[PDB]
Amino acid sequence: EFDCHLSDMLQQLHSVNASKPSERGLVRQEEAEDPACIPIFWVSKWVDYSDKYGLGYQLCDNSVGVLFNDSTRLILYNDGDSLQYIERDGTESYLTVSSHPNSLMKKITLLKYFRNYMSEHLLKAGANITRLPYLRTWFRTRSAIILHLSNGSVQINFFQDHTKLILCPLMAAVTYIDEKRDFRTYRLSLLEEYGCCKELASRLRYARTMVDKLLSSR
Ligand SMILES: O=C(O)[C@@H]1C[C@@H](O)N(c2ccc(F)cc2F)C1
Repeated sequence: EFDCHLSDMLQQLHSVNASKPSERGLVRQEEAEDPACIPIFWVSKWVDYSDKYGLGYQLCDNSVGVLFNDSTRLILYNDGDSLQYIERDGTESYLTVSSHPNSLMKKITLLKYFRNYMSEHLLKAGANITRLPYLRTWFRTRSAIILHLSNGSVQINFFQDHTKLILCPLMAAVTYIDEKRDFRTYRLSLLEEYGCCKELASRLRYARTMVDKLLSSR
């Protein structure tokens, strides 16, 4: 089953949640940190225009992408000129804006509209910290937006309090961005051992459920 690491992520989340890390008593959350699992990629900005066009987003490396409603993806690298186009069937090709390709004129123009909106009206998430993936799929609930990247990472942005989770199954790690914009990366195995606060635990339970929904909609 090639489900872009979701089954692994779900396994990792079941085990930690099953351990009931908020009940430990003697809780030592700091001992579960591991800055060697700090993620390289996450979504720093997003704009949902899914009624008409698609979902536009910026990655922390300043590349921008769009997942169109026709289920193709266009990625503009941070050089502002190199494009990666992912067709319906997963087939990838590379081009440049400057070659002014008839084929992708409309989709490039849209990506540029998204790009400019984000630069003028949105703030960069994770800004206070230092292969290029595309957005595989996303959905939103009343409480959050869930973004699944092609590298297996799942990001969950909670609207309410602006907290964010970035789950990386390759490292069996989770990064938590709290309301104060503080940024902490944990090994899930070590959260099972040392435990955590009710807040992070609750969001990890929520994450399991969101990963289930992603797996249920392939
Ligand atoms: O006709 C136009 O110029 C397009 C249509 C509008 O939805 N566009 C748009 C789409 C997404 C944005 F973030 C900003 C925009 F201006 C521009």
